[PDB]
Amino acid sequence: MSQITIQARLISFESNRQQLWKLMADLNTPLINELLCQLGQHPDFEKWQQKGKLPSTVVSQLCQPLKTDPRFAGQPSRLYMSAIHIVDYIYKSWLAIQKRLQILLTRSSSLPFPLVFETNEDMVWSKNQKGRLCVHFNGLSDLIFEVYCGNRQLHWFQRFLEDQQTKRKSKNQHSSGLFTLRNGHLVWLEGEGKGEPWNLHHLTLYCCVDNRLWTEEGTEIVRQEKADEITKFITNMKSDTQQALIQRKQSTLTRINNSFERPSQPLYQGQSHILVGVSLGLEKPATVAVVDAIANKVLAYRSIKQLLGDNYELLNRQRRQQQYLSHERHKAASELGQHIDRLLAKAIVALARTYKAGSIVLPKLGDMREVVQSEIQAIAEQKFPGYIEGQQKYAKQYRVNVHRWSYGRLIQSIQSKAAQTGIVIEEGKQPIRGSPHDKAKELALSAYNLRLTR
RNA sequence: AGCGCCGCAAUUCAUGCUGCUUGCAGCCUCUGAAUUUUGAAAUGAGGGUUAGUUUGACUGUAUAAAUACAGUCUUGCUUUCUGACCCUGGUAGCUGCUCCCUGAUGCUGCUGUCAAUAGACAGGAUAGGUGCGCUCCCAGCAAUAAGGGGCGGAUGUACUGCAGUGGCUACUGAAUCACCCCCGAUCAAGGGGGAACCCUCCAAAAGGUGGGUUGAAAGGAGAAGUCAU
DNA sequence: ATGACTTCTCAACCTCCTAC
DNA sequence: GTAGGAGGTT
Repeated sequence: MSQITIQARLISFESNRQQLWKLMADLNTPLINELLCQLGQHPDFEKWQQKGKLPSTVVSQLCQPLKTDPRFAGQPSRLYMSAIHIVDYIYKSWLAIQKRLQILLTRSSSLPFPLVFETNEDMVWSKNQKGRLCVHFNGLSDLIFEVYCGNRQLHWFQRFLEDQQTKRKSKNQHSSGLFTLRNGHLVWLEGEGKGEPWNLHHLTLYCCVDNRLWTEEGTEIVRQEKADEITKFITNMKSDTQQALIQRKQSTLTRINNSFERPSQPLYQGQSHILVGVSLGLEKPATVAVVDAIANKVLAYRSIKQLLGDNYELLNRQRRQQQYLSHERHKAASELGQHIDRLLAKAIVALARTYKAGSIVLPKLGDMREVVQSEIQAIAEQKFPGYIEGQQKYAKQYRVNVHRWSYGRLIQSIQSKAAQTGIVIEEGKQPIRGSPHDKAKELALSAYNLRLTR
């Protein structure tokens, strides 16, 4: 639900970058391409066309002969792990797309393929003599890498180092299931210029981080969920490898109860009856209402001009840019609408926290096309009362001047920002032919009625 | 003139205002919602220029909670706007076509000085518009196997025109800056000096010691297909 | 060939081989 | 002999 990627840049002298480029681009990327092709020619793919699922063992079984091949001989085992993880994720995504929508598919790109680290223990964080946080992976451990990141992400790497030190200083009595780092990706940003490829492309890292583990009080929720899941797994499981796995899990239960020296923050105890609802239209991208769901009195309405206070110019800039790109496309992305959606999501979450709202509701994407069409028809009727030609011309001009808002990105941003504090995301039926504040209030009451029925 | 945007005034009000009657009454000082009008405040600028400031993390005190204060550490990632800065270009190579009239469509439009003019030299984004941009109009322009008229070269129904049009690449020039300069580093590291303002001490004053200011925001990433034209 | 949608994913303990 | 690095394995 809540998993935040953390950016960093790995910096070292020339020999390290040269070794990484000569070991990944020359070996690892062709290795991944070979796995892709060889599973493409696998006879079971047609069988995998019948049902959209993949065994977790066949990929490793196919990759095992290539490990001993002289072409792909020199590489750490964790990098083979990375290659098979990448091919498994890619083919699982392909199978999921094929199943939902119900053949060579090699990626065409100049940059080398990412290195994925599913095991968080692979990277070893160590403070440098100067004060930086050198990091090295499982394998190629003597090629260190200083991390560069902003002050807004330095605490994540500091807690990576702190968690590793607490694990090492406790004689491995702590568990890695509570580590705030889960997954890692090593790529290049394709720095523009001229020179050697290893000395030209900036090497960067993405660290998948679970925010629910940030606070000591929040770690308890993750601990309880993991304990319940693994207890269900072990009670369903009840064979040498199976016995080894069950003993590992039963040791993980004992290991997960150890205390971590983490900051403690009060959990967001939002009132279950104070709903906050978001309504999306075309004349105004979003309006917010706060209701009590017990006494039908609205605590606060909020227009988009208040959520974007001191930033409302950016909405007009986004609309102008969208019109310009539409005109250019008709004649033959600035990544600003995403920023606007994130601003709106943060403003709505801050509003809900300030008014002590325990649940945020926002409409589904399925009804959005009908909502846009109804809004266009309603505004055309409001402008031109009765004659069809006037409403049609006004609707055409209005749609040409201003386009839709790409609401799904806003939905994702709201969900991601609400998962940070712990506000329940809910859906509701968008009402038709009403004021945006009236629409938001009716959506909130409909959501409360649906929750009452459930 | 149609449409879209800012806020100027007015009206109805609250998501606002005080006392509570804590749910009803009045009001528009502030913050905002809906409608009409409107060209004195705002939106609005052609191409780029940063290891760019802040929006950070932790520990305590107060608000029972938003939040503020005090202390410690600090880092440079993907962005987003404002402000400031240089130019509206110079070289070489490769490469599509071809005319008189009539188009759809599309491009250009700043200021000053010589030349009627093409074309040169300066300034310089306040770049043709109602306050502001646009698939909208205001002018000029424009190429082609879009239509028509063909002419010469030319034996032929055969081919060319009747010096201009677009695209690509390498070397490349100015900013390589968030008060402004100097030096230095550009997979690494900053150092030095100076102007204005504010606070405190010394201090008759002038001045000197110590500190700060000289913009503000947001963050989930990887790979893939799908759809619409 | 170009902007949104979406479904996948976001491991964890254990064992063997060095070092002074 | 404990601490750290490389590899397994579902």
